[PDB]
Amino acid sequence: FRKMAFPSGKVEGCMVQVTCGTTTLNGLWLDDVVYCPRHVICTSEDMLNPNYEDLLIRKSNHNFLVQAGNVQLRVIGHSMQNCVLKLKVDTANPKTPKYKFVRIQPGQTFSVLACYNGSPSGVYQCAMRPNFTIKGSFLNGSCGSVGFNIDYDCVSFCYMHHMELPTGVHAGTDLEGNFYGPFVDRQTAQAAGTDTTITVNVLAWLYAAVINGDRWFLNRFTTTLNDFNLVAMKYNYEPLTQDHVDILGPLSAQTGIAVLDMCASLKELLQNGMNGRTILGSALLEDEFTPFDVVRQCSG
Amino acid sequence: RKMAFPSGKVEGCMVQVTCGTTTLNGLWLDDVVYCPRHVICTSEDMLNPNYEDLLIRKSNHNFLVQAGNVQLRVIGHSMQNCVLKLKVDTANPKTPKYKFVRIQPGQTFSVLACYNGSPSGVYQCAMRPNFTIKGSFLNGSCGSVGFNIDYDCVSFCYMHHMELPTGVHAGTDLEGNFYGPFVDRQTAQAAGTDTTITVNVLAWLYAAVINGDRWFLNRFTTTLNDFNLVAMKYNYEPLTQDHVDILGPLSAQTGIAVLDMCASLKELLQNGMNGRTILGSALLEDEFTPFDVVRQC
Ligand SMILES: *[C@H](O)[C@H](C[C@@H]1CCNC1=O)NC(=O)[C@H](CC(C)C)NC(=O)OC[C@@H]1C[C@H]1CCC
Repeated sequence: FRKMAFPSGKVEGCMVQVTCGTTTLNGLWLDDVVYCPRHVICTSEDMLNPNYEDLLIRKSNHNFLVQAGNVQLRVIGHSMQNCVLKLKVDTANPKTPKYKFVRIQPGQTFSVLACYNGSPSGVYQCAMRPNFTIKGSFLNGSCGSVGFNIDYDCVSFCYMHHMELPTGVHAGTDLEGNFYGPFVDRQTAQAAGTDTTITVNVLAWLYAAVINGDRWFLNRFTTTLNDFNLVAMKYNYEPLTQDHVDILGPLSAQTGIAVLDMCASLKELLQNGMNGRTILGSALLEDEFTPFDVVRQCSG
Repeated sequence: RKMAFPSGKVEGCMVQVTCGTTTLNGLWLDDVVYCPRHVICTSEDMLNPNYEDLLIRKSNHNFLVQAGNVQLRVIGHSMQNCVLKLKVDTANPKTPKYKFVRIQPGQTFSVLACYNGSPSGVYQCAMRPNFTIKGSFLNGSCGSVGFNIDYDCVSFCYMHHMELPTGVHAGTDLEGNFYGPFVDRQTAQAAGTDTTITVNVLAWLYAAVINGDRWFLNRFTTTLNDFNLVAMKYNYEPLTQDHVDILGPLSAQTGIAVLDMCASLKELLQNGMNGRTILGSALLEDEFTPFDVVRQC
C-alpha cells in the first residue's frame, strides 16, 4: 500500500495566481469566480494584526491582478466570505470541471496540488488529522493551493491552504473560507490540540491486511462501541462515530468480519502490543488510509 | 512527503486500446498510440508468444482505439521491441512537449495508473537496482506510463507490462525495451536480489534533519571506502564520488558533511533503529533522490 493521489489535471486547469501589491498567492478559477485566501490583501506588516474588513473597504476591483499563466483575467466584482476572497472575473473558465465544495471530517484523506505563482509543482495525498492540521509539504507562496477528491466526473474541493504552524504542520479552510480547527489567519503563534490516532483508518488498515491474507490478529471476541471508545481514548486513539462504523461497512462485508469484532481485535493489539509481529510488513499501525483508499488500491 | 508530478499533461494522452477480448491503455502522442504489444495475445498465446508471427496475422481493423467516446481509426501499425505503435488518422491536440528517456536505477518518476484509458491515480516510484518497481497496478493497468516533468517537457521513461509473483512490477521504456531481465510472457519470473539505493537513503536522512529530526546523527566519521564495505555487507548499493557530489547542496544546507551522514547511516545499519522512527517511518526510505529532497526543501 502506497499513498496514491487523484489525477490532478482537472484541478491544474483551474489554478491561477492572485496578486495585490507584491503579495502573490494562488487562486481557484471555477466558472467566472476566482477563490483565494483573503490575506492576499495584506502587506507583510499587516499580517501581524490584520483588520480584514478595513483592508478590503480600501480595495477596488482594479487593485487585484489575476493571471492564468501570464494572461490577465479582469476582475469585475469582489467579496469576502469568511477567510476567502471571491473575485468575479469577466471570463468563465472553459476548463471548469463538474465540481462541488465539501467540508471533510478529521481522518478523511484528500489530494493536494501544491502550487506556486499559479503553477502546479506536485501532487500528494494528505490526511486531515483529528486536531485539524495536515502534514503538508508547503513553502512560501503555496497559499491558495487546494485539496480535493474526485468521484466519477466530479471534483470535490475540500481544502484551501493558508498557514504553517510553529510545529511545522499546516492549516487552512474549506472553500467557503471556514478554517478547519481553532485557527485564525493572523501571523500569530498558534498551537494545535494534541493529536490522536485515526481509529477508523487503523481499522481500515486491519481490514486491508485481512483481505491480503494477513490475519493472525483476529480474535474470538467482540465489544460494544462504547466500551471500545472508552478504552481507545486511553491509548490516544480517536473514538469511533456512527459514520465511522458505516463507512467500514463495505470492508466488513468483503471480509465477513463485523466492525465490532475488528474493534475487539484492535483493542487486544492496543492492550498487548504486537509481540514482535508485523501486519502488512510493518510493526506500526497505519492511520492515513481511509476505508475508501483501501478499496481504491484493491479494486481500481 | 512523497510527491508526484502533476499528471494533467499525461492524462490528456491516455486512450483505450482493445484487440480481441484484451483491453489496456495506450499513450497517444501526435498521431501515434503506443501500447504494450501483449494486447494482441489471447489466453493461449501468452505462455510462449511469437510476437512477430502473431502481429503479421493482425490487420489495422483488429485494433479498437477509443479516446473517451470517440473511436480513432488505426491507419498503420508497427512493433518496436515490446511496444506496439498504432498510427491513427487524428493528431492529439493535447500532446505536450515530450521526450522518451531510459532512466537509471535509483532514479524516481511519477506513475499515472490508468484503467480502460481513464486515469485512476498518481504516485512516485523508483527504478529499483534489480530493475523492478514497487508499484500499485491491477488488471487492466498495462500501458500506464511513468514520467518526469522538467519545465513544460514530459520525459516518459516507463510503460507498464507485468507483475511478478512477489508483487513488484516490471515494464519497458518507450522504445519497448524492458528494464531488467524480464520477458513479456505469462510465466512466473523472479528478479535479481534487490539492494537499497544508498544515495537516496542519505538524501532522506538529510530531509529528516532539515525537518528538525536528528536523533540518529553521531560525532563519528568514516572514509568512503570503509562506508562502502559496510554498505555492501548489508546489500546497500555502493556510494560513488558523484553521489557524494550530488549530495553537496544538502550537506551545505545542513552543515553535515556527506561522510558524517555516512557514519550515521553505518550506525543505523549495524544497530537498527531501536524502536525509533525517522520522518514517521520504521524503515530507512530509499525512493527519494537528492533532487526530490531539494526540490521540496
Ligand atoms: C496488464 O494489464 C497486466 C498487468 C498486471 C496484472 C496484475 N497486476 C499487473 O501489474 N499484465 C499481465 O497480466 C502480464 C501479461 C504478460 C503476457 C506479460 N502477466 C502478468 O503480469 O502475470 C502476473 C503473475 C505473476 C505471473 C505468473 C505467470 C504464470
